[PDB]
Amino acid sequence: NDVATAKATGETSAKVSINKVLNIAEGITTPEATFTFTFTPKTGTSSNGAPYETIDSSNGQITDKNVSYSGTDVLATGQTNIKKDTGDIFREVNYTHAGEYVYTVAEKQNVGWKVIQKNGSPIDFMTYDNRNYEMHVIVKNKTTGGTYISSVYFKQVSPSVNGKVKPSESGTTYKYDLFTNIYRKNAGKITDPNEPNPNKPSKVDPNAKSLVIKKVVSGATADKSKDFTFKLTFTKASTETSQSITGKIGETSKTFVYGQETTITLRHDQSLVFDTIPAGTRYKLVETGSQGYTASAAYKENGASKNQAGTVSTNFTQDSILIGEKPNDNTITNSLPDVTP
Repeated sequence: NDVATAKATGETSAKVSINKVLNIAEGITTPEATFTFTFTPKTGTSSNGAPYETIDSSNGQITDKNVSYSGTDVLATGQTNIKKDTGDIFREVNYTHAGEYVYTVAEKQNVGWKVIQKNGSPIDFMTYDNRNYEMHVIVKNKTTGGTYISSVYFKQVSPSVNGKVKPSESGTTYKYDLFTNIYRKNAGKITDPNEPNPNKPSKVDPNAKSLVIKKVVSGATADKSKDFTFKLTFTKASTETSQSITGKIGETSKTFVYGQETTITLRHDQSLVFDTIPAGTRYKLVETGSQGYTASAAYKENGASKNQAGTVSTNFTQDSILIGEKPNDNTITNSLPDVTP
């Protein structure tokens, strides 16, 4: 009932569900896409010498099964894995003669919504799983009656794994986390702050900057030409292969390629923009607090504009704010009190 994983049942049909794992970053709202799984029969020989008795002639035809995702789904402070399973794939299917029935389970590509685009220029990037699997169904006869699904196990044929595929949840419905997909979205301000998530509109600009950081100086008796020092530590995301956000760009005059640890300098009305950068990227801002200057900030973690302030002549640490799928900005204002008359 757990011999090298596999499925289990007593004189009853086994129930099996394919689980689709979808990888996603923090800021991003779940897209509206569907994934499709093909059950194509395969021939060969079994343990007994049965010719993989396979019929698709009305009998033993496993039709394709679907898992859909919508905006209504949420990785509620979970993993980078919003998982959704099929039903029993063996509902509505009937067997006729018994023996070993073998199928080649795969997933089609281009079946979903990487089509969150403007003028053909995309914002996102749906990455599919084009693995090939092999599913063995072992149908035996009931002592009085007809057929019952005794056992089912899987194997991978693409990456040559000489091992049974392990389950997710053993029990009533055996669940199997077969296909794992990744939804990358270079967001930032690319999505506008008008909740146009389910409804694509077109409130989107593909060439909008991701993050914009201004240094503002406040006060009459304040230096507009002082170069204030910022220590920025931008983190990567789940669905980001860019090595420590290799291409963190962020150009004032030079590239300033970032990645996990950096330091920059700004004057009044001077800004450093990162164009078209992935979502789910968190960042730590630390300004070296100058003598007599009080530092404050008015940012946009997702499309929600927030503010934080510090103290006079004190280093200003922001504890991991997030660049997400809706607008992302920050205006760091440095104020100095004007000398009393």
